[PDB]
Amino acid sequence: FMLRVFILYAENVHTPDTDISDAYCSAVFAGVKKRTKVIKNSVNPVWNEGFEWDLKGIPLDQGSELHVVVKDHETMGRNRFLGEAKVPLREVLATPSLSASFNAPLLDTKKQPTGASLVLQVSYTA
Repeated sequence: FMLRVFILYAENVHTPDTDISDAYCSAVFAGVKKRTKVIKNSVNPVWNEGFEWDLKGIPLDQGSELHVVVKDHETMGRNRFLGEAKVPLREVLATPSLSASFNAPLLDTKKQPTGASLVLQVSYTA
């Protein structure tokens, strides 16, 4: 019935041409974008935020993916894309616990690592 996601933190976050990182996380599922708050001045931002997607009747299948993007609010309306990951929700459907944790490297637009990583927890619950 719902996808529950806990965005805990990111590590080694570095914004190009800035001394300190001002990062927030953008998550999109079921056509719904949710955002964490911005953590000012941090290489290891701890958002510790819970998100709940009403799946509006759509169940997960094995192609389902949660898209997460970390961005700096050096820049606002424009992006300041720092890195992104696609987390495979098939792993959630893989054990009876209907939950999975991810420690996912963030990739650039060339889909190559940024050095930063994002830690999150995902749960499929009624």
